[PDB]
Amino acid sequence: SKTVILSAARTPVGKFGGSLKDVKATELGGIAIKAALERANVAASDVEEVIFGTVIQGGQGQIPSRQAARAAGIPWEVQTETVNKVCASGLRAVTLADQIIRTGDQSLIVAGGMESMSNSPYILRGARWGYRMGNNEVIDLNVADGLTCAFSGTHMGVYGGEVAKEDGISREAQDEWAYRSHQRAVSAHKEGRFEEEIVPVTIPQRKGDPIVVAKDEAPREDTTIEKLAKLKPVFDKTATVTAGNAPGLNDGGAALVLMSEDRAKQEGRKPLATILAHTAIAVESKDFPRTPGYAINALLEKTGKTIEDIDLFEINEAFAAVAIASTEIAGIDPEKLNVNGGAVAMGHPIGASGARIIVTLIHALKQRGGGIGIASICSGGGQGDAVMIEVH
Amino acid sequence: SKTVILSAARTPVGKFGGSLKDVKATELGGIAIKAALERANVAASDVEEVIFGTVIQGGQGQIPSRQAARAAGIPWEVQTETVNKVCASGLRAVTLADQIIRTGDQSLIVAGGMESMSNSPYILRGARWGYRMGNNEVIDLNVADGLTCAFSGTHMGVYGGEVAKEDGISREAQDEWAYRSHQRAVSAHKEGRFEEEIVPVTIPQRKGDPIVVAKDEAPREDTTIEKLAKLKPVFDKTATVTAGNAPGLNDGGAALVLMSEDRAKQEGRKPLATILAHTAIAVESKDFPRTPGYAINALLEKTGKTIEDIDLFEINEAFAAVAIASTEIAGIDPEKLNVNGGAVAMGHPIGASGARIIVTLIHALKQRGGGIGIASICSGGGQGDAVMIEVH
Amino acid sequence: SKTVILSAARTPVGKFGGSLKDVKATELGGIAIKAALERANVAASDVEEVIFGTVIQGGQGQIPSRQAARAAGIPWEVQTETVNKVCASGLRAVTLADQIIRTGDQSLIVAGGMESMSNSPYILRGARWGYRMGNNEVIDLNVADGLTCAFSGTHMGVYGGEVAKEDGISREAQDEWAYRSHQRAVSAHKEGRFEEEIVPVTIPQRKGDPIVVAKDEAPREDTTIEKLAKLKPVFDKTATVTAGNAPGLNDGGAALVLMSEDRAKQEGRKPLATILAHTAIAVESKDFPRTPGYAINALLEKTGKTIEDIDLFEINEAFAAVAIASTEIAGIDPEKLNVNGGAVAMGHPIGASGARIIVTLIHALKQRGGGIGIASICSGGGQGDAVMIEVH
Amino acid sequence: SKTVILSAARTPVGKFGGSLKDVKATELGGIAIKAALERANVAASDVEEVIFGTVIQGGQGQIPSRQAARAAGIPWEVQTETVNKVCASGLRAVTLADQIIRTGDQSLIVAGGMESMSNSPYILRGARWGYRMGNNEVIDLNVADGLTCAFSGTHMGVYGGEVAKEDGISREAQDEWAYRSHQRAVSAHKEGRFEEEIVPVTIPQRKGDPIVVAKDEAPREDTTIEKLAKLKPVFDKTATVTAGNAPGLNDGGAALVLMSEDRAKQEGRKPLATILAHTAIAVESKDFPRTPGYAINALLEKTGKTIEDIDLFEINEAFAAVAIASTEIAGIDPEKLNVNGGAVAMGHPIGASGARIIVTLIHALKQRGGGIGIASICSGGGQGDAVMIEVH
Repeated sequence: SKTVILSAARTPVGKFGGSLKDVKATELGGIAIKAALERANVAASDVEEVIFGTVIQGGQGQIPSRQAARAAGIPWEVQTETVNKVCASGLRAVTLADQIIRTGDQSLIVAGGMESMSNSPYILRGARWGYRMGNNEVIDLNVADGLTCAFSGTHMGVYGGEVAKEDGISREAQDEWAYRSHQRAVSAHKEGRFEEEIVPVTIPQRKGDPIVVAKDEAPREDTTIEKLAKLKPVFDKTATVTAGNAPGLNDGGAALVLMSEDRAKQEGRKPLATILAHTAIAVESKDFPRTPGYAINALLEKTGKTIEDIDLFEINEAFAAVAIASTEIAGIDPEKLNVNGGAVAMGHPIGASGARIIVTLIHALKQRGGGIGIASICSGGGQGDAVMIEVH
Repeated sequence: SKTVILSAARTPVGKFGGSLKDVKATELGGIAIKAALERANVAASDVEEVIFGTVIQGGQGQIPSRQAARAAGIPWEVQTETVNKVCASGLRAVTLADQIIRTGDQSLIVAGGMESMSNSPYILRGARWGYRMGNNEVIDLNVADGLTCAFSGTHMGVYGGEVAKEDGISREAQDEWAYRSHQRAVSAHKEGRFEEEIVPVTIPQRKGDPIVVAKDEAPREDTTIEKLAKLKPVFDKTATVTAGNAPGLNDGGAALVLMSEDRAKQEGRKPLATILAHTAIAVESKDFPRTPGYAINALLEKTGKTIEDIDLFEINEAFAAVAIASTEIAGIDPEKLNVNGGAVAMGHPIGASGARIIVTLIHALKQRGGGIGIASICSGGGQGDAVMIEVH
Repeated sequence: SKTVILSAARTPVGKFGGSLKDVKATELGGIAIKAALERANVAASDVEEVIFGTVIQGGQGQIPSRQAARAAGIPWEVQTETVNKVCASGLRAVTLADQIIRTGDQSLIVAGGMESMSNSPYILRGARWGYRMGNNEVIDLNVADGLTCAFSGTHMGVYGGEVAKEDGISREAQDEWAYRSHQRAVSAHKEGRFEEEIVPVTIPQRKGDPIVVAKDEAPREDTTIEKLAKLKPVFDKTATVTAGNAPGLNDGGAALVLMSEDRAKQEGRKPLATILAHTAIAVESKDFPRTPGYAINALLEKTGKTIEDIDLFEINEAFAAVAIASTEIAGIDPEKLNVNGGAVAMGHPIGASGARIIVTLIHALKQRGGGIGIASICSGGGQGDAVMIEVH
Repeated sequence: SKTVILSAARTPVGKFGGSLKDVKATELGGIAIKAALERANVAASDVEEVIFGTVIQGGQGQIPSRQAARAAGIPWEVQTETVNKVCASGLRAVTLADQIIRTGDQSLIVAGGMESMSNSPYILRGARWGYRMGNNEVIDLNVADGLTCAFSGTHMGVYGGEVAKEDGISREAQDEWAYRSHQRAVSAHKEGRFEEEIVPVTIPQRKGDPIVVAKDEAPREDTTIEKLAKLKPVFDKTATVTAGNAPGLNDGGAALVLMSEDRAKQEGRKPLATILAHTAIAVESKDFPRTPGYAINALLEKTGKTIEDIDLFEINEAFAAVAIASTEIAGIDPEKLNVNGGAVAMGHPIGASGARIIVTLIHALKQRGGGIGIASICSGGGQGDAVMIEVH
């Protein structure tokens, strides 16, 4: 009747063309799943279902979730499906696992998300039946399937900047949040607050010692307000959104081991956390950046809780302006938001981020002596999802 | 509270480059969803979730389930996700909807699947970071993401012929099943047995009046054993699988409206069917054609039923050899299998087929005065899914 | 000290994607060369040099002239080079052969041109070193290398329409010339005036009798002023140039056998024609359509002849407006211009047209009892070439 | 009236993806032409014709010779054509200019060649009319149009290794020649023997000051027999040709200013060289590496000279084995061959090399107090061209 989280692991997040560029999305998923199973002390052969999110499926091959499962050493006999809720994919994987466990149909599920935006292909839409004559387009699949609205063709970053302008969020407020996101991510790394959650990625090397990637690539200790203030708007000349106050494109994987509260008791397992509730809302595509505060308010109404009952928040930083506006919409103390840093500093590997923020939330709550947390994420197409957890 | 099915609708299935070539997958999904809502007498704004399957997501744009929902006239405020379980996607959308309704989290869900194999793009894996020198491959995304194993690169048709050979299923038995599949589909079309389930597709033209597609394109009244016996093996020169005794590539959409049994009773609705139970199994990728008989045997074990308790079966005809072998494994009377024809005749629009066979099963049971049916489908990667329904 | 033409042959001209679509440019060249050698009664092994024009060389393979030579049965021991003077390529092949013969370095040369605009590839300019991110272009090589200015990117048809507007050539005058070009080409075919020059193309057929293409595909007996007047401008909304009063894209080959006047006497050969003189001029790229009248005036000044000394003209119909304006610039009786039709009706297979108009000129002069002719052609990049011949 | 050479200039040769990667072929041609005009003290507006070679024309835009002419500051009013004789293109441009000047038709021509193998595109042969289904090839245009036989598809390097084997030229002899080619090119650069012929390329930067490229990139002072002997065969596992004893792919331009002997005397010019004679031969495509010795023997027969009458030779080093074998066939003293290095060290920018070896021969003769030289080059498709010059 309730689902517990036994474990939660994430790869470091790599920059576009960076540290993880030679690692497939399914291999990043595999690494995070394998670490999650080891930390849970759960046998790969006892997993009943693998539910995994990824957005840019084109060119990843049949059922990417199954490739991630096999790369983790989960046997062929374990069922799986791949889910796509754009930026929310990795979080909806976890909330679907919760719903299936709650039916009693399964009691042990691996859920999470992966993305290698470095490795997305280019596509040709007219090569099958023929262009016949005239120049046409060769299409960046990250842009076509992940970063632009299927209805308007408008970049997600244009919508982020339109919402910041309508919310009255200044360029300077966005840059101050970007600075604090970097400084919190850098401090979290240096002070050992990401050592527990991260599973390093080992990349075999011809020349000698393998490359071990153990640190988030994108956070910068030398970030300053003065440097951020010099950047030009990146999606729209009239706007306040820059390369500095919004995440770029990234690579990463994250995974959680979920079990029914009953089975966990029977096996003498101490859960990392309990899933208390989740909810999702949907709006027009252009309003997607507004959804995290709305999803939190809906989840508080559903659970009969208020904002003061929550110890920590993770709101995925799709734009600095989203963190800022969600604060005002939900009445959140910013000191309780994204306390180890967020996507502006860390990156937004879109199919992974929903799972990545839950991994981060669990460890941040544990670091602060446990309590109630909410993870909330907006997604392309106009959705918002939120999950409430208790860390003991 | 069990889940009931209020309505079930499908487009006609088109041939590759055929009658539905100018229609997007998401538009075929929209047409099926809108027909299912009208037949259920359900307002589009009362839908609480859309769960939709599609396999070749590359180039379809952000979250294709959302595109299909909007094309049906479902408002922005309705949540959605896109699921990928290769050939089983459209059936897993339905069984996930059943699981979510059984939690009480939602009471009214649209589920189904879509595919436009005619409109899948070509991809370039090296165009992003450069080929540097030497010739390389321009890749058919139906082949890369749908029709070849992610682990070996082997075509699904090679695995179908390998299993047919190991099962001792002759070329002649496969051609006989292919012939009966065509005769049954042609007879169903001619005798009015697909009129109820089909929603015609209207295609506006660059010239005069719109073209109305109201019939499955692939079944052939002129099918003969003589022609089938002359065809060459298509996937492997030593093998028994041909273009005639296996489906080719296809386009189509299918959708069902699901409601809690309690909400249906509350609104005074007469359900079209009840979902009794479902299960899934998984094996090594190369064994995928063996799964439908095993999924059926597992589902009977789970429900404490025997093969004699089931009135009709729909086993997706991934190969004629899968229908034949599944019959032996589950002990099925072939007169109760695919009685209005199956994929060898009708086609295999991969992300839609799992929903399409449920739509067909429901109507085939209604045509015999109701009863208990099982729909079972194998999928790329080595999975098998089965659902048991009751039609009143 | 003078060059004679022993023979002159051309394939029919095919429409884009039409009758010759399955024939490579080098095979069209081969067919025209082989016919020219047969009609000259010259052994393939006695040819000393092959000079062949083609504009869209990309994807044709190493030295296309050598492929055409070998397809004609000319042995490996015969030297060759491929020339590119855009639309003038096939004519400059012949005038270069004249210059080489005049040195005494060679005495027997095959010259002409070929083009298969049906078979030109598409290209990717960034796939080698990588697009990195963002959408880019897949490029029609006919557009990039043949039909647009290398300096401005402007289509040749935009320049044609700007020159017609500045010369004061009406839409109605252009349509009247297009009508007369069609009616003259249709009459030439029906009345046997193209039977001598054409070598049919034989395309082998699985099903039975081969396809023999023996007729120019594009001329239309049902062309009318009323039909032409309804077309919309095709390169530029403000312009008078349409799909009807300018050639499209085409396929074809043409070839001439050239010999020194001395060797022809020694071998007892009756030349078809003598090359008297040639010249070329160059202007800015946008003024290319002006050049044919200027080239004719320069060739008359060079030879001490006047317009009344010339019996027949061939001016390649790059636009109907070019034929009309060249008439006024050179003082030409239109009754002596393009008398068997021209490119508006027949097509413009760009690397062949310069050779094709010389083939046509020779046979038209022969039909009218011999005399002096000039062939003149404008070319992309701003050039004009003219050659004066005598048919005995 | 013979033809004289007033000036001869080349860019440095760049490595594939190296120092000249950001410079178009036509810009390298322009730089060489402008330097040749300045060194000849010839006004750009007095040039009467530009004959320029380039092999990978695909994607370079209309008539690349015209682009190179305009980039040099030659006015629109100067006629031009682009020539393709594969590897011999830049040399055939020069010998065609000689032939045209010998007619008296023109008295002042710029000739030469260019190639940017770094910037050649990739092509799609089926994108126009459609792939329909199945994977296909994205094609490197350097491979398709420059480096493979149009008839067999076999790499030029397979033919070079086949001829080396049949000629009995050991792996060790080829590596010894490779070593001497590097030592000679390095010594020529260090001792000032390329300062006169090179025109540096200035490349404006997206950052600070322009980069000046003034040295050939490919020669290596660190070349050893030890390293050469460890390399694996590159084109064929049984063969003796490696990445070390054959040139790779390269970028460069070269240009010469040619004038009638009579006009040079009239203007009181001191010619840099006189063209005495040239000839060409042709063989089967697979025999192309055998041609330079045969072209030399034919040119000696034509001029009534013997090998003892020639002071220096430039034989383009298509393979080290071609230099060695050509030496045996013509009876050349190797101390008189490629004395400032050759293509194994310097690179093989295919459409420029034939002009580049003439530029180098002229300067190498001037450095030894003048005399008679022969430049000889083999080319893809089975040709060999040789020109004899006298430097005063």
